[PDB]
Amino acid sequence: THSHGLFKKLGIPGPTPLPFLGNILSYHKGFCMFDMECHKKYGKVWGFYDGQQPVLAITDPDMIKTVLVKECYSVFTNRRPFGPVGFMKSAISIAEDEEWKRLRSLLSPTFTSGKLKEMVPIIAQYGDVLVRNLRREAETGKPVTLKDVFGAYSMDVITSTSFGVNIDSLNPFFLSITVFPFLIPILEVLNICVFPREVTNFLRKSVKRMKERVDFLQLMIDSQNSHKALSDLELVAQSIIFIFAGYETTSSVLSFIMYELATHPDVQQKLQEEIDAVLPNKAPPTYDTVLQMEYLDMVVNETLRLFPIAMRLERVCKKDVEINGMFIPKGVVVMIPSYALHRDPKYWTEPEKFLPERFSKKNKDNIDPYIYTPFGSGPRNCIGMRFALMNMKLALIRVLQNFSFKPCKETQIPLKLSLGGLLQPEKPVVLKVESR
Amino acid sequence: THSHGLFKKLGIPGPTPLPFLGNILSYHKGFCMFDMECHKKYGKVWGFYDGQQPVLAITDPDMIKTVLVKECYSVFTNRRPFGPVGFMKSAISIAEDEEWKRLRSLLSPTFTSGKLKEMVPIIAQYGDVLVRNLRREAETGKPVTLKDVFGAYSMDVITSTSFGVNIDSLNPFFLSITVFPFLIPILEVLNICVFPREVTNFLRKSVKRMKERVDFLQLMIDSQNSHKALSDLELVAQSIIFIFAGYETTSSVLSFIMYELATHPDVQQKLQEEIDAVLPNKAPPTYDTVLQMEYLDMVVNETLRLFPIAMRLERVCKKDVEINGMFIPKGVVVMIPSYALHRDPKYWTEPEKFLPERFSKKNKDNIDPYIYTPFGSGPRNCIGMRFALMNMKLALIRVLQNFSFKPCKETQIPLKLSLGGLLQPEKPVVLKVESR
Ligand SMILES: CC(C)(C)OC(=O)N[C@@H](CS[C@@H](Cc1cccc2ccccc12)C(=O)NCc1cccnc1)Cc1cccc2ccccc12
Ligand SMILES: CC(C)(C)OC(=O)N[C@@H](CS[C@@H](Cc1cccc2ccccc12)C(=O)NCc1cccnc1)Cc1cccc2ccccc12
Ligand code: HEM
Ligand code: HEM
Repeated sequence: THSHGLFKKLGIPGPTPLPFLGNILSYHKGFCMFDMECHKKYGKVWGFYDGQQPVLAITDPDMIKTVLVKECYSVFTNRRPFGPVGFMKSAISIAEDEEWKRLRSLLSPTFTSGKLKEMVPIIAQYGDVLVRNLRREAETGKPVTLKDVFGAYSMDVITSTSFGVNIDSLNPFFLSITVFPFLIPILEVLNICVFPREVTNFLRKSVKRMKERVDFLQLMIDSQNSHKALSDLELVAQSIIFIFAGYETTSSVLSFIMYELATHPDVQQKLQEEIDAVLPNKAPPTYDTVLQMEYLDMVVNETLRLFPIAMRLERVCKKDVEINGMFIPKGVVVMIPSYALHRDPKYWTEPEKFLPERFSKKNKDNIDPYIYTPFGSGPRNCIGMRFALMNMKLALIRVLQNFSFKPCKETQIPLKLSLGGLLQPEKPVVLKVESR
Repeated sequence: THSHGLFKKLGIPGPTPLPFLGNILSYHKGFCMFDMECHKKYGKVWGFYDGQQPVLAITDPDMIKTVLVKECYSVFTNRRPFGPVGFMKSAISIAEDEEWKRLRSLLSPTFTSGKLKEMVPIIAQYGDVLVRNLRREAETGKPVTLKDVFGAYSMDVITSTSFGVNIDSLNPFFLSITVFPFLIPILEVLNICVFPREVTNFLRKSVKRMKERVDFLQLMIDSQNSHKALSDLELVAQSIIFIFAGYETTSSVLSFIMYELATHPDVQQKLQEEIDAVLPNKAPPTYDTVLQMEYLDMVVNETLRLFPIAMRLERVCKKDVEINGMFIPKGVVVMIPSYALHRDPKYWTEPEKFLPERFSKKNKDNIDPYIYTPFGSGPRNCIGMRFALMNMKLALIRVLQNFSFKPCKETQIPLKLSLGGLLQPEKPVVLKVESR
C-alpha cells in the first residue's frame, strides 16, 4: 500500500484509504451515494483508491471535455480493464488503442441514420407482439412485471436486429478483483471467463449456422467485403456485446420510464395526447413520426437524468498529462460521476423531482452537455445511442397508444435504487395496466 | 519438480515425468488407455505424477482390499481433493476424516433395503411415463436418443425420490488444476465455484420451500430429530450430490445397456423372455420380482464391467504405511484402475466381448471382488449402489416389456468411448425402437 500516497502528494483531497482495500468499504451505499457524498465533501475534483488503483473524479465541464474529447486519442483512449475476458478482449467496448480504433471504424456505419431507418419497419413488428402480450396480462386483474415484458420485447428486438431470429419471447465476486486484480492474469490462464463457455459456444457456431439485409450480423458480414478486415470470431464477440446492451439497458430504462409515467399521471396524459396528434387513429409510428414527438423525447431525456444507467464514465490516463492546469500522472483512472452530476443541485433545480420541462426547447439550452451525459461523449461515446433511443421510443408509442399505467399496492413508491453494483431498482417495477 | 524423484527412489517403476506437467500429456488417450497401457508396460504396481502429485497404481487384490477396507479408517480415509468446492465441501462424497464419518453415519439409513422398498411403488410411475414418451418417438420412423429419454426418466426419478417434485421432463479447465493445484486456495477466496451460485441458490431456498415420507429430503429432515445433528445447508449440499449421481450415472449406464442389448439381439431376447416369465401379462414389476430376475442382473453386471463409469478408485494415504510388504509414504494418492482391471485378459477371457454368462451363478464365483468393483468397496463404496441397481432395473423391465431395439445407419458400431474426461460415448447412442 505504497501507492496510497499518490493523492496526498499531488495535494488532491479525498477519503483516507485503508491498507489493501483502498476506499472500497465505502461502496456499501453503492457507487452513487459514495460519489454524491464525495462530490459534496470535497468539490470539483477528488481522489480515492479501488484497492491500490488510484481514481480521480473530475466535475469541471472543460476538464471533462478535455478528457472525453480533446485528448481522447492521445491520452485517454481506453477504459479500466476488468478481466478475465478471454476471446472477448476483441469486443469493441473492451478493446484498446489501435485495435479499438480499428473496430470503432469498422462497426460505425452499422448505426447510421439510414441503417436505423431500414430497421424501423422491422422493429415495428414486436411492439405489436408487446401489446398483445400486454393485452392478456391486463384483460384480467393482475399486476404486470415490466422487466418481464420489456425484456421479452428487448430480446425480440435483439434476436431480429442482430441475427434475423424472429421469436416470441414467451417460448458477487467482482469485489475481489479490485483487491486482487493481480489475479486476473491468473484466471486468464485457467480459461475462467466472466461468461460461461456455453453461451458463447452456443453463438460461435450459431453465427455460422445462419448460414449462409438488415440485421447487425449481415451488416458486419457485408463489411468483410484503411485498416484490415473483420475476422470471424471478432464478429461473434461483437454480437455478444450488442446483445447485452440492447436487452438489459433498453428494458431497464423502459421500466424507469413506465414508473415515472405511472407516478406522474399528468406527464403520462400530456404524452398520450401527443402520440395521438402525430399518429391519429393509432397510426403506426415511423422513423420520422418518432423524431417528431418532442414531449416523448423530453420524457426519455429526463428519465436518463434520474437513472443514468452507466452511472460513471471512465478513461485510463495512458501517460503523464496536464489537462486544464492539473497534472495527472500515468496509470490513474479518470472518472466522471454521471449519476452525481445529474443529481447535482448546482446545475439542476429540484434534482430528485421528475420534471421533463427541463428539456423543453424553452429551457433545453441551460444544460451543459458535459454535465448531462447518459451516452458518454467524444470518440468513445455510446455507438448505440440513436438505435437505443429509437428502439425505446418505438415501444412507448405503441404501448401508450393502447394502455394506461397505475400504481398498485405492491408498487415501490418511492423507487429504491439497487444499493449494489448496477443501476437497477431494488424491488422490480410492478404497475396496474388498463386498456384505453 | 523436486517431487518427481519419489518413485525412482522407492524403486517403483513408471513413465518418466516431464517438469511441471508430470505425466499428464499421456491423458491424450484418456485415463483409461493410459492405465491399460501402464498395466501392460509395468505390471501389478506402477507410479506417475499428476503435475507434482505422485500417484501409485496397485492391482493386487490383497493390496486393494487392504487400502479399500482393512486400513480405510486409519490410513486411506479420503479421496483426492479437487476444489474449488465452496459450501459443498460439506457433501459426503467430498468430506473427509471425522466430518465424513459423521455424514456417512447420518445418511446411510436413507439407503436401506426397507426404504428402497418404499421407493419402488413410487419409482414405478415414471417408467410408465418413460414408455408413453417412447411410444410417441417410435410410432413413427424416427430414431431415438437414449440419453434424452433415459435422462428425462432419471431426472423424474430424482426430483421425486429427492424432493417429491413430480414433473414430466418434456416440460475443460480442470487440466490447469493439476498443473496449478496451488491455485485452488485462490479460487476459494474468489467465491469461484465449480457450480454456478444460481443452481445452488435455486435449491438453497427451494429446499425450505417444501415446505413445510418417502423422498430423500424427508428422510434427511427426519434424521435431524453418537454424533451431532445434520444442519440446514449440510442437507442442501447432500441433495445436490444425490442429484448428480442419480441423473447422469443412471441414464448413462442405461445407454450402455440398451446399446449392448441392441448390438447383441440374442441377449435381448433371452432377457425379454425372463421378464415375461416372472411378470406375465406385463405384470408391474415389484421390489421382489426385480431381485428375482437373474439374467437381468447378469446383463447389468456385465455392462458395468465394460463401462465402469468411475473408471478409477482413489484414496489419499494420510500417513506412512507398509501395506502388504510395500512402503507407501504419506501424501501419495493410491489409485485402483477399475476400467483396466475390468478389461485385463489375465482375469477375463475375451474381455472386450459382451458376455453376460460370466455372471451366471455357474461362473459368478471365478470373479475376484477386488478386480470387479463398479461401486467401490469397503466403508467408502457407493452409498447409492442398491438404489442405482433397482432404479435402472425398474427402467429396463418396463421398457423391454414393450419395445425392442435395433441398430440404425447412425448407430455408432463399435461404440467409441469418450477420449476425454468422463466415461461417456463419443457420438450419442441412437437406435431404432419398435413396439411389441
Ligand atoms: C464488474 C463491472 C461492473 C466493474 O464491469 C462489468 O461487469 N461490465 C461493464 C463492461 S463491458 C459489456 C457488458 C458485459 C457484462 C458481463 C460480462 C462481460 C464479459 C465480456 C464483455 C462484456 C461483458 C458492455 O459494454 N455491453 C454494452 C453496453 C452496456 C451498457 C450500456 N451501453 C452499452 C458494462 C458497462 C456499463 C456501463 C457503461 C459501459 C460502457 C462501455 C462498456 C461497458 C459498459
Ligand atoms: C474434475 C474431476 C473429473 C477430477 O472431478 C469431478 O469433476 N467430480 C467427481 C468428484 S464429486 C460429485 C460430482 C460433482 C461434479 C461437478 C462439480 C461438483 C462440485 C461439488 C461436488 C460434486 C461435484 C459426485 O460424487 N456425485 C455422485 C456420484 C457420481 C458418480 C458415481 N457415483 C456417485 C465425480 C466422481 C466420479 C466417479 C466416482 C466418484 C466417487 C465419489 C465421489 C465422486 C465421484
Ligand atoms: C438506454 C440505452 C443505453 C445507454 C443509456 C447507453 C450508455 C452508454 C454509455 C454511457 C457508454 C460509455 C460512453 C463513454 O464511455 O463515453 C456506452 C458505451 C457503449 N454502448 Fe451504450 N448505452 C445504451 C445502449 C446501447 C446499445 C443498444 C448498444 C447496441 C449496440 C450499445 C453499445 C455500446 C457500445 C458498443 C459502447 C462502447 C463504445 C466504444 O467503446 O467504442 N449501447 N453506452
Ligand atoms: C450406475 C450408477 C452408479 C455407479 C456405477 C456408482 C459408482 C460409484 C463409485 C465407484 C463410487 C466410489 C466408490 C469408492 O470410492 O470406493 C461411488 C461413490 C458414491 N456414490 Fe455412487 N455410483 C452410482 C450411482 C449413485 C447413486 C444413484 C447415488 C445416489 C445417492 C450415489 C451416491 C454416491 C455417493 C454419496 C458416493 C460417495 C460415498 C462416500 O464418499 O461415502 N451413487 N459411486
